[PDB]
Amino acid sequence: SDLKDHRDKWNKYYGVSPDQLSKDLFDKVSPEQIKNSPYQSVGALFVKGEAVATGVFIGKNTVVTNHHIAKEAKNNPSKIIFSPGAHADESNTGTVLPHGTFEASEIIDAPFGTGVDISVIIFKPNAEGKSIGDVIKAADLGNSNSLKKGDTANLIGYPYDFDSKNMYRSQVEFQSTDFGLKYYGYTVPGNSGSGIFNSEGKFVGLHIGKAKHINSQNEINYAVSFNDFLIRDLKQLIK
Repeated sequence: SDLKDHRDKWNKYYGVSPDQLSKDLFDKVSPEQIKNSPYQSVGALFVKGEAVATGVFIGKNTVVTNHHIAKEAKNNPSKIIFSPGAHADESNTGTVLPHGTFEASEIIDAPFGTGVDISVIIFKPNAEGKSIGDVIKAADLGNSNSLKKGDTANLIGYPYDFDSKNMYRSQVEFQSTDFGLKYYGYTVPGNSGSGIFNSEGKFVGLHIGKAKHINSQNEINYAVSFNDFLIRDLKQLIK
């Protein structure tokens, strides 16, 4: 059955302890790798007192994350802090913030309406007058429609529940790509807002969380899928 198939695919990511997953399925991003694309567009988001998540920098002071995260700031931008390329020091004692932190200027909660789980956050330049785009490169946006069932891609973000400091790459395999993206892969709640990057390094969707799949007792990952309308809006925003 479809259930047996689903359980076998899900068991590949959830049937062993996560510290036992092979590096091909789930791997810590090293400080060397974090300096390159596509890793370098990704950062940790902290909503003071409310939530942890991942954000992806798209240009021109602008970061995307999920609406389910950003709304918890209640339109109070000073509560949202982003640190691009945050990682643990060699001892796991502290988080190294290679580019420091940025504090939000403006939150736009539901720019694509309430049915699309993405928010746009505009950040203040830091104390040096430096924008995010002055220290890292923007993600390279692309459409979701080149993805299909059975394709693999890379989910990149901060799986806080597993490791509170480091960025990780989770391999994902698509189950379907019409009802947004649905896929198998190892994720935890912190991964809210993780980028989905295709084999060419394009940013082609935004991880949300887990949705019911097949019936009420089973689930799968799902993401915001980037269509032509959404892509065009974000390109005009960063012009």
